Amino acid sequence: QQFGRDIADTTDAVRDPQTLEILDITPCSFGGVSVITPGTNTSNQVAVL
Amino acid sequence: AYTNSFTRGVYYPDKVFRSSVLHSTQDLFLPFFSNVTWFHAIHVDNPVLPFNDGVYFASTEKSNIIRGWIFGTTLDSKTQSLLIVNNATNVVIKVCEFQFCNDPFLGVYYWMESEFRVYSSANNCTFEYVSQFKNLREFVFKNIDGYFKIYSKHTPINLVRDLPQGFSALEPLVDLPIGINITRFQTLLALHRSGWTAGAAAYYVGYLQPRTFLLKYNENGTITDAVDCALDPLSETKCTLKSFTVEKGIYQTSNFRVQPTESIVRFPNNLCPFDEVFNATRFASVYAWNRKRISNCVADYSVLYNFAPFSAFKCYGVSPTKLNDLCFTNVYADSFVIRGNEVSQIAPGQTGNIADYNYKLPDDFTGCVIAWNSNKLDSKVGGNYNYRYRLFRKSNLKPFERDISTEIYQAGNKPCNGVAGVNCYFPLQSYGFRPTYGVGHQPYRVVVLSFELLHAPATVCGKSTNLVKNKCVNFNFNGLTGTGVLTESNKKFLPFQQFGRDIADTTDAVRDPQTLEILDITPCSFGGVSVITPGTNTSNQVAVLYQDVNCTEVNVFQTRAGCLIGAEHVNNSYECDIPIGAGICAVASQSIIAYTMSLGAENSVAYSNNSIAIPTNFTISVTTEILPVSMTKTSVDCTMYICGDSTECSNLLLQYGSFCTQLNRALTGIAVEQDKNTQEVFAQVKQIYKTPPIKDFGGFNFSQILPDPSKPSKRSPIEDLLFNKVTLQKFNGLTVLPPLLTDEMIAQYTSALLAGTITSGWTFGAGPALQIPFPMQMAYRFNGIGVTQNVLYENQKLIANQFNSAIGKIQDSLSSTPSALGKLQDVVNQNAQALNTLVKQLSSNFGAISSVLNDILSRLDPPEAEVQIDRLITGRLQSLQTYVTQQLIRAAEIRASANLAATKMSECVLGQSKRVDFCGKGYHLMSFPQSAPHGVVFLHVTYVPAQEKNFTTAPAICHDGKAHFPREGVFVSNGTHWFVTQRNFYEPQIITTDNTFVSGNCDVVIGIVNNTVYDPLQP
Amino acid sequence: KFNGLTVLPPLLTDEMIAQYTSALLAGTITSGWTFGAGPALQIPFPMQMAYRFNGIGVTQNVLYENQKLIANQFNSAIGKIQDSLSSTPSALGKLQDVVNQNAQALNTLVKQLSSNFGAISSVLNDILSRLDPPEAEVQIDRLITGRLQSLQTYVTQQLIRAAEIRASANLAATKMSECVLGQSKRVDFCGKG
Amino acid sequence: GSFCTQLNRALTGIAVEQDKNTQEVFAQVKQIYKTPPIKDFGGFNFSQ
Amino acid sequence: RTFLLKYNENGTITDAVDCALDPLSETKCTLKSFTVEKGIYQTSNFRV
Ligand SMILES: *[C@@H]1O[C@H](CO)[C@@H](O)[C@H](O)[C@H]1NC(C)=O
Ligand SMILES: *[C@@H]1O[C@H](CO)[C@@H](O)[C@H](O)[C@H]1NC(C)=O
Ligand SMILES: *[C@@H]1O[C@H](CO)[C@@H](O)[C@H](O)[C@H]1NC(C)=O
Ligand SMILES: *[C@@H]1O[C@H](CO)[C@@H](O)[C@H](O)[C@H]1NC(C)=O
Ligand SMILES: *[C@@H]1O[C@H](CO)[C@@H](O)[C@H](O)[C@H]1NC(C)=O
Ligand SMILES: *[C@@H]1O[C@H](CO)[C@@H](O)[C@H](O)[C@H]1NC(C)=O
Ligand SMILES: *[C@@H]1O[C@H](CO)[C@@H](O)[C@H](O)[C@H]1NC(C)=O
Ligand SMILES: *[C@@H]1O[C@H](CO)[C@@H](O)[C@H](O)[C@H]1NC(C)=O
Repeated sequence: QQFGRDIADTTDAVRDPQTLEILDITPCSFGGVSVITPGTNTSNQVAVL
Repeated sequence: AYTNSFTRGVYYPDKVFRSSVLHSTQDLFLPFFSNVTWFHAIHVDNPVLPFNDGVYFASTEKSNIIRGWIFGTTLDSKTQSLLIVNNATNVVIKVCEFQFCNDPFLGVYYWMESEFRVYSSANNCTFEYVSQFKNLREFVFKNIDGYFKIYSKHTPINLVRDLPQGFSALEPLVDLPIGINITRFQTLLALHRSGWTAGAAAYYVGYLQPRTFLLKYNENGTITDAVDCALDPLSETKCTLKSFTVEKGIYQTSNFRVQPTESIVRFPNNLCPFDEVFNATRFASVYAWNRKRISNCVADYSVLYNFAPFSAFKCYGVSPTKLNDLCFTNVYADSFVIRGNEVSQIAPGQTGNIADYNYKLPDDFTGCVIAWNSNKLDSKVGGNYNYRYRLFRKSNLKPFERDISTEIYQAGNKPCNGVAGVNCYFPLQSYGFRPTYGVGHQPYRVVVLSFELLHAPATVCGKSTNLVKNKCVNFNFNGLTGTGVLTESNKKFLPFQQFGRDIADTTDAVRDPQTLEILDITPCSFGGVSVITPGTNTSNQVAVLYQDVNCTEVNVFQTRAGCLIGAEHVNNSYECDIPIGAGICAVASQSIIAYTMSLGAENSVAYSNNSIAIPTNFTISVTTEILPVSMTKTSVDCTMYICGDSTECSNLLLQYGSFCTQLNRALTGIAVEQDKNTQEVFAQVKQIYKTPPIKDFGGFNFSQILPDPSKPSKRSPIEDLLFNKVTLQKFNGLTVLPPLLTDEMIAQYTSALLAGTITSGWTFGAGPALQIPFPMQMAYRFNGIGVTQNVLYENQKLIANQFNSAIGKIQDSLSSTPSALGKLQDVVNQNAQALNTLVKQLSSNFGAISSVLNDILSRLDPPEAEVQIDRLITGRLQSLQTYVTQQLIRAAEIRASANLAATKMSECVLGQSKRVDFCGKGYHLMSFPQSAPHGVVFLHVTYVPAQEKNFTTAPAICHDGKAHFPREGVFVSNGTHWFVTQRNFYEPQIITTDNTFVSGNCDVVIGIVNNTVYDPLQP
Repeated sequence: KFNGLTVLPPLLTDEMIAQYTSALLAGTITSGWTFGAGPALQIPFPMQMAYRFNGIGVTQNVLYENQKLIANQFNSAIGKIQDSLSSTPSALGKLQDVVNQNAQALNTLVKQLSSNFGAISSVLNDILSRLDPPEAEVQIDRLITGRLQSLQTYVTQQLIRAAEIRASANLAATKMSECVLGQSKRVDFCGKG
Repeated sequence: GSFCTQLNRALTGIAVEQDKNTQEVFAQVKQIYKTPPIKDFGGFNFSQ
Repeated sequence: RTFLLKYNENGTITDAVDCALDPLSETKCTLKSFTVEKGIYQTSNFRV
């Protein structure tokens, strides 16, 4: 085997050349950015989730 | 001979590693249980077999008689050949031109290898490679795109002969870029010296075929099992469901349609008058060449080669055959006589006496010229002076010009006054043909065909097949091309109508040429094929249903649903277990039986005008109602999902408008709606009610529904079992927002509702929770269902025992019956399947050169790559829009279910509902809510009559002339005395004035009996 | 059903649905609501109607004193039901409407095959025959995009109509359980009055 | 891809849903009840 | 002109509607029926 696939059609692991070892490939972190705000009247101070 | 392949010939399709997943791929595979040609090396044998797509080679031996294989096209020194050999040192793969012997082999001597008789010469040697019963060798040899692949497997097995019944996946062991075609295969054997006597071994050859295989990978990645989709309907069903084990049910796997057996072409049943032209008795002189216009006719230009005799013809446009396909508005036939040596002038681009002054073709002529010697007809002894040709003219003729003037040609400056004389010449000369002239000077008749194509219908053109009836055929009626069965028709077509059209533009009928009969075109029989199976776990027996197919196309049974085979039709009816359609359902007696469904057991009630049935006894039944409340709060990112980490696709996506904002907002709306649904169904209590530490509920036991402190999640055994029964990942652009309410918090809400209903009855729903003893609350509920509270108090122990027994049984039923939580599992499965399909659609090309965006961006320049990237962008946008629409509809269904669950919690748990069957079958007593993943389970406790007794009944009692009617309940007569009892329980009481009211007299009420109404005041 | 379409027969036939309806009618006229609750208890129909009168807050005696008048009114109303159904066009429109909508959806879907969607011709065979591979594939793709969009629109509209029919069927099942299998005290759920 | 497979799956789902709708609406009786042979219903007529 | 032709069982055109003759004919053409039921029907769009 040269590279591994998940249950879905995505690559989960690869056999790294130059060392013949197994490297797990994780989709690097991403996410939505939400803003906690009490309202412009209440405060301009906000938090970022 | 031929042996059974069993389940062998499966190899790893690629170097891709898969763990615990089923993968379906279409490659060259050896079909399961196929006939494999097996040969014995010993003769009391290595024939040359073809290679075709691939070869599966099996070897059962102990002395290694099979040492090698030979592949090639001619298997000789003439062409390059592939040779794999094992000379007891290493496996040698040589692509060279070898001259193999008629029986090439490796002669082993007394043991040591001594003779190598596989080849005599090596030529060109384009490729060379060296690699370093009780046993089984399995090999798969394939040649694709110039790469030759060898898959190998060693399996020690003890068997007398034939392949073992064991599944082994063949790991690829050699992959070589050979580059040459392989059409023939020959094995190499090790000849044992005694004169040769080969060892006793079996070598098996199985040809690979294009097959679709579903392979089951394990956690290690080994292929532990496989399914051949084309082997049988059950395996095709396993392939369709993408699962090795299928549950009982109907499954549509593929479609059966009958292909047309043969093609019929129908064309109308007058010939162009070419006989009148070529075989005319007289021909014109060339100076007065004749022109015949041909039109409105069909001509056979194939036989131009024989339109006349001893002809000589040449076409300057396309071949005479192609003239037969072609059509033209007009054809012109020019004809005349000239000398043989002048025929060469009747060609484009020629000059000469004839071309210049008699008959002139254009430089761009595309027609045909035909000429034949006419000496016998046009020459005469003494001279034929009829034929003339112009010798003088002041200018050349323009193409197709004709000049028949006979003015005296004035060659000098003196006038000719209309008479021939010196330098004044008559312009025509006769050929004076005589039979004794040389062939160059003999007469030739000439026909020139020119083909005009102007702006008008082509009325001059250049097959008819026998009609077949009631057979699926591809028909061509005067250019109408279609497929279907042609049958007799009763439609009276008007004479001008050629084909009949049914509503919505369908070709229903056509009138045939040469017969004028109207034939109805019924579309060829097509229908899905459904598979009746009791489930692979129960049995591998399978029935097949062809939908909407008559039983005339390949036990059988014809139903309105179609033709069903493999199940026996049985007259007697049973309850349906598998649906087929048309009122027919189908496993019994170790076979599949098809029967008409029985709607119910017949039960006629013994109605009588004076008879009643009163329940002398009752039972408490607990039923689960499982309702989904929410779906996984999935969220997609349109920009990332459609255009992956590339600016180029992002710029183009921005040209499509606010589609990605609309889709994202729609998914956000469904996620917020899911949170609102869960909050609405569970958070119906202003306060969190806590059950008392002492479970003194008058004998009622709630241990199965009250939360268990020992468990590390405050969940009751029933909801813990529900969580354990239902069983459920990071993608690109796809995330799952967690629910606003945690499972622990939802369970706490359910526990609070359960404590509130247990302690305060329905009062906590109305307002402040007012404590009331559970037996007294049960008495109020019994009064609510029309049963006097004394009935519960007299039977409190019996009711508590029944309630505990039912509560135990319901947890047993939930733990023992699968698909009880199937409604909750279905929504989770549907969400997961939609997500899986959406991720799978990323690998769809949608007409692009490649599915992956990086490849199409890297290999193509942006001016051309933009259209391919646009095809992918539009395809992914359409796919995401479809997924969002499916999710929106599914969320609407989930919201309706959640609204129903909220209403049921408000009316069945927070209160006692008099709505029939709204909170479970029977008179509703109460309901207990239980949390479940994305759902709520309602345990409806209901009162059901158990023992029924007949009683003679009177609407009223006649006492002293007055009619008495029961204030509550009905009058009953056990046969000696009359009594008054509640309708839902048999508790007879003496007729008194306090339980009966007097109305009117006895001469108005119909069907009343006389009795004594005991007045309590009288004694 | 001539253009790749199919109409699967209903699992319950006309006669079997009629048999279910007949069983429900017999249960109501012989046991009142007791058959819906559980075992069918034989009940005199005048007495069952008397208790149904008691259920709406009218004493049982009023029915017995007026049994003949109630029976005459009930028979007259039942007779008027046939006249109302047979003499009012569009009375069955609520069912004919869905039947027509499904028929119209199928008719438009098969009429969309006659559409070109910008291709040189609607017919696939002639354009495949008269066009070379690298432009015929573009025309075929354009037709496939148009036909798939038509099929998806039809499928989505059918799904929405199926959701509407699912809601109507849920209401019908609830009405069968509350009005037919029992007596409903929620006003206007089972008719005015 | 499986666009038409999704469409066919959805249509199969709606067909099964129609079957379920009819079964839920009409099959609300465990056993088929038969009307008594004599119509002695106290003057009420159910022949229609 | 656009004409709605009524072909009988014989295929003979027994009646026709001129879709532009009058608003009633426009309604008949829009409904694709020779008889229109009582009600309001949208036939075309008026633009200046
Ligand atoms: C903000 O809060 C104040 C007081 O709580 C209220 O009057 C006002 O309507 C709110 N909204 C805005 C936009 O000021
Ligand atoms: C067609 O020609 C055949 C003989 O060639 C004749 O039998 C048949 O009647 C003709 N059909 C017509 C003229 O419709
Ligand atoms: C097969 O069904 C039987 C009962 O019919 C059950 O006991 C068994 O666990 C089932 N096995 C599987 C693998 O589903
Ligand atoms: C189906 O086939 C049977 C047997 O050949 C025949 O009797 C029957 O009429 C056929 N039905 C149709 C609709 O063709
Ligand atoms: C009523 O039925 C229950 C359960 O079948 C039984 O235990 C009880 O003894 C019965 N009571 C009478 C009075 O028949
Ligand atoms: C309720 O039933 C459970 C069954 O395990 C038992 O352990 C428990 O003691 C019972 N509770 C009462 C109050 O009897
Ligand atoms: C009927 O009831 C009376 C009074 O309770 C009783 O004496 C008699 O034995 C009962 N008869 C039968 C047949 O049950
Ligand atoms: C019931 O019908 C019978 C005839 O079968 C009659 O004799 C009796 O008086 C009737 N009783 C009532 C209560 O209507």
